[PDB]
Amino acid sequence: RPTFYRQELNKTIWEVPERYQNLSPVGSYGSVCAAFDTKTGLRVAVKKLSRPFQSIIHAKRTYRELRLLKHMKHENVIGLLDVFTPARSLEEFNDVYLVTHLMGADLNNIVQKLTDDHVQFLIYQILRGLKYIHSADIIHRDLKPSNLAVNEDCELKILDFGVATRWYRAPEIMLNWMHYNQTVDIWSVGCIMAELLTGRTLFPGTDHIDQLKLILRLVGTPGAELLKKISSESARNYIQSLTQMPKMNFANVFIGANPLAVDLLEKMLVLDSDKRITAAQALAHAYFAQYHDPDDEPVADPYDQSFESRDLLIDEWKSLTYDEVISFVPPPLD
Ligand SMILES: Nc1ccc2c(NC3CC3)nc(-c3ccccc3)nc2c1
Ligand SMILES: Nc1ccc2c(NC3CC3)nc(-c3ccccc3)nc2c1
Repeated sequence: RPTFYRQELNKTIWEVPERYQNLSPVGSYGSVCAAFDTKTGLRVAVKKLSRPFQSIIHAKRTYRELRLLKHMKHENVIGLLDVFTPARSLEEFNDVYLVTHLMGADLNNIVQKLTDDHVQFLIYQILRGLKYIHSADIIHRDLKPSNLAVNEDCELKILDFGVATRWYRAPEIMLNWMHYNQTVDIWSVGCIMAELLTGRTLFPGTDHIDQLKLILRLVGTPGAELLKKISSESARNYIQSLTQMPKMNFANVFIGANPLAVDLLEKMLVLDSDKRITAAQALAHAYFAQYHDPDDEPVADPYDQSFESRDLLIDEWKSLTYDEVISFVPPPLD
């Protein structure tokens, strides 16, 4: 066990290993401090979870967050440098702190007027991380510029938790489809890419009804092939009742963009999610010609999501979390 030290940071009592020095609050789910990690000489983010075990729901979320972070080992996905608690046993375990690399800024923070070459590289790395995430049978579901961290070097990582979420949300989620799949995240990337190319939010809906309206304006109203797959009578009838909007020609919307970027946008922003390009397929698209390497786009180890279907007591989730803190193995130095 390391020596721990205590301090007050903007209302909170932080108790951290001596390893982490010069804590400096950066934002407040829980709050975050920048720190110097004396073990590596790198700046790190230390996140103290707020009330991690205060309900069955908080408790399972805490476990979920730790399981996910522990799993991610990819250059374009946030990973866990450390997890620790000041507690010496399960019985006094009440606090969890998570340590990750400190990233420069978020993609929202860097959006003024982006060059096509920057767009290629940034979207490439998003798709590379998503390939990896999706290969674990995980759906991010909340991809938006504030959940993407970027270095000054333009290196990007997808974050679990860092502008309205809805603006980036696939139409099938707004419509409450229970069986939406991983291409919801490709929809989101499409929305992000469009925004990077034009400097404007592609769909700034004021709410979900407005959001779908703006969406169908561009992608047009569902064809016969999509309608016959919609299990909800009310939703199909609603969809079918709207004024028929033809799909816009994207060349006439993203005027002057690289035609390859326009073409990839066409394959991402397909209304029918069964026809949307996957992350793995997007990577091989011609737009990423100067970056794509089929031998350096790895997939993830399988991830056991079976706890998701379990209903456990608070102390059991809390105990499973403690087990995960105890079994944590630091990533290799350098
Ligand atoms: N195989 C599929 C493909 C796309 C689907 C989709 N897409 C949303 C219209 C854009 N929506 C729905 C659905 C089902 C119940 C209630 C509301 C929506 N199902 C879909 C099934
Ligand atoms: N007359 C109707 C009948 C059904 C509807 C429905 N059905 C989905 C199963 C919930 N969803 C929506 C809607 C519209 C915009 C954004 C999100 C959802 N509108 C409906 C309007």
